[PDB]
Amino acid sequence: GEVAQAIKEVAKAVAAAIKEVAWAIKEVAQAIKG
Amino acid sequence: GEVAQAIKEVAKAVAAAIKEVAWAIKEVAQAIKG
Amino acid sequence: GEVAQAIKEVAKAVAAAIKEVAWAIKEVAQAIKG
Amino acid sequence: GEVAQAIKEVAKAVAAAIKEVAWAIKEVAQAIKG
Amino acid sequence: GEVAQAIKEVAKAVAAAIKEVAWAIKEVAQAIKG
Amino acid sequence: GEVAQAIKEVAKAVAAAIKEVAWAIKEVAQAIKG
Amino acid sequence: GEVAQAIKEVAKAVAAAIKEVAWAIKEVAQAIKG
Ligand code: NA
Ligand code: NA
Repeated sequence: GEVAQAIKEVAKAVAAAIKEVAWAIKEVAQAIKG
Repeated sequence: GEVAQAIKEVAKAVAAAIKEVAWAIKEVAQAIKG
Repeated sequence: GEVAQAIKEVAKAVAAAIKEVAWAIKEVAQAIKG
Repeated sequence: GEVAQAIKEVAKAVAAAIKEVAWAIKEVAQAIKG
Repeated sequence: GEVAQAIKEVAKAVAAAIKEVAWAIKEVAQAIKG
Repeated sequence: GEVAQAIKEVAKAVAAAIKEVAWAIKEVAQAIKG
Repeated sequence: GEVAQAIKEVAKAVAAAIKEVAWAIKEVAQAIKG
């Protein structure tokens, strides 16, 4: 159904974007270590 | 449907904004490295 | 409809607030760089 | 309606909290500048 | 209604947790200043 | 009801995860202080 | 039901992603400490 599919898109898109934030923060850690 | 379309808008808008956060954090990493 | 409109308000308000976070992080990068 | 009002409360409360995060990050930038 | 009440709980719990993030970031600002 | 229960699970899981972020940021503050 | 299951997926995916952010921030704390 369209509502369920839209909610699954929230899960997918928002989780993926938040994982991009996590990766950027790992890049901060790497810069500090360097 | 309007509810499904609104939920898709949450996915799109919130994910895009979170990506902006990731990019800004990458700028912090670059600032430290430099 | 009121439910769809409320969900659109979540998209708008939450995305805008997250963009403010991104901008503040840009300010951190600028501070580090001098 | 109660569901629409509850969703509006999500928009208001979560956006306001995220703005507090943005402001705290601005304070970090000003600390670094000092 | 149970759905409206659950949505209100999202607003309450998620906003409160995000405020804790803001407070922690203020601690980082204070640590830098010290 | 299953929808209300699922929404309550969003409140619980997401708030708890955000609290982990707050703690991690307190650890950054401690690292800077030390 | 499909809507309830989709909402549970939001809880799971978004919480997991936010935990990844917490772990990345811990890496920053460790980098500062080192
Ligand atoms: Na980068
Ligand atoms: Na990650």
